[PDB]
Order: sequence, then structure tokens, then C-alpha cells
Amino acid sequence: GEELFTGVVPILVELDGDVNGHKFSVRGEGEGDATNGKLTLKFICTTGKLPVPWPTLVTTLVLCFARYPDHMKQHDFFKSAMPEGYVQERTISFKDDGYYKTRAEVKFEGDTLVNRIELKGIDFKEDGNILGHKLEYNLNSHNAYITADKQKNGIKSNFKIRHNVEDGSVQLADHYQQNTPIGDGPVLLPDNHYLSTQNALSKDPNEKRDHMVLLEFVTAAGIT
Repeated sequence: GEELFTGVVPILVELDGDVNGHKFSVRGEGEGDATNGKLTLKFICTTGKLPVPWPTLVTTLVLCFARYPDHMKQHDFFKSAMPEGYVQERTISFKDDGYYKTRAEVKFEGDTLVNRIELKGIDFKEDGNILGHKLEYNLNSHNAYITADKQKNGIKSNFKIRHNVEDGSVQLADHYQQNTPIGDGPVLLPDNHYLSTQNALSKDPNEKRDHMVLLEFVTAAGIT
């Protein structure tokens, strides 16, 4: 459980994706510090040009690194599933456009926390904001409420993500999410609470490949 996260942990992210038949792969490397709720990673599209904007993949590309304060450590489902891990599944519906469906496993493989994802995207517009590459390279802060899913011995959450469009409007992405443990040990089913998230997206001046440098802070709150 929580003892796996007392220091900095190396992270590996692997994604295989297919959006309107455009196949692509992403690999990410970095580290996570759950006491700061900090993540730092660099992602590379290993198959060439990424056919979707990098900010639409952030939520898909490790909530076990959220900073849970001490009065709330009994509600940290994500860390209590470790080392065996959990499955994280989402449908992400982009207003006036297509949707993603994602399945991931998050678990320890030795010293490394691994997020392995399959993503499918369906019914996108070739001239819309996603396949047309019309989103700003940023991602603003969002809050997501976590509720226990007693039936599946896990949690669920749904929340909207507001992507800035380059013409000054906003593109909504409606997230529904379901997490279930991989093992069968005891897990902490939480009271209702939320996670607050901030992101900073940048570029490596030396990196010639399509890529994203990412800093993220995730902190838990909402219980008193």
C-alpha cells in the first residue's frame, strides 16, 4: 500500500492508440512524488506525428501519486491497490466530435510504476478541433469528484475537461471513469472527495520528435 510511495518512484507509460484508423504509439518516462503530488514526465510519439493534440491525451497518460493529506489517507483507494494494481477505464466524449475509449493497467513492475494503455477513438471529424489540430498547448486546472463503487470494489468519477481552442472558444471533453483492483486483497473504499489537478506543458528545445514535457500536481481534498 502506501509504503511503496514514500519516496520518488520511476514511471513508465505506454499507450497504443487508434483514432479513425490513424494508429500511433506513445512512450513516456519520468518519476512521481506522492508526498508532493508531483509528476514529471516526457512523452514521445514513437510512430511519427501525433494525429491528435497532446493535451487531449493528458488525462489518459497515475492517480496513485496524488497527495492525500493525513486526515484523508484512509480514503486513498489508488495506493491501497498496490503493488498488484488496478484497471482504469474511461469513455471521453468530445462535444460536437468523436469519443475515446481507454483501458489501462497501473501497477508496479519491480521498482517502476507502469501505466499501460489501449486507446480507441471513434467518429472524429477530420476537420474538427482534434484531428484538425486546433487546440492550444495547455491544460487548465480541474477538480474531479471520486465516489466509491461498492459493487465493483472500486471507485468511479465523471468530470468535464475544458480544452482551449485557438479561436478563443472552448472544447469540452466529458470523462466517465471506472477503476477496479487487479488483486483481491483488502482495498480502501473512500468517502466522497475530490482531486485538484494542475498541468504545465512544454517542449524540449533539443527534441526533434513529436513530444510533450509534462509537469503535474494532483492533491486530494474535500473531507474535513
